Amino acid sequence: TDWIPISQDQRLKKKIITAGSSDEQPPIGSKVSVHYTGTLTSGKKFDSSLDRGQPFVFTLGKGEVIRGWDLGVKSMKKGEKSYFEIPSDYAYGNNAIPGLIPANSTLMFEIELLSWK
Repeated sequence: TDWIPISQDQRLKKKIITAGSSDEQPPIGSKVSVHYTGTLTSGKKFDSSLDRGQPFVFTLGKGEVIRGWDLGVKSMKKGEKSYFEIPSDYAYGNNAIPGLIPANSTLMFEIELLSWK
């Protein structure tokens, strides 16, 4: 698709790669399971759960992941695979994550919402 804005300022946005298996979206408090691939805006991959083969699990809306993931995954339907542009103020801000993410990074993510409970 073309870019779909998620945040009010439209700077957090996604393109749907694969439409979901249903129209269901996860409520806050859901323990969601996702597969993801993270890249810098150069296209350089820094992390992927597919390399490990284990989905990543977090509780939606708790603020225990970056804001762009809480907002972005809330926008997803069950089974959806989408591509997100996540500005630094929706990610790690001015922080570096040593060995992973340079300071002040826009992050790109492919995220597949596998399931939740």
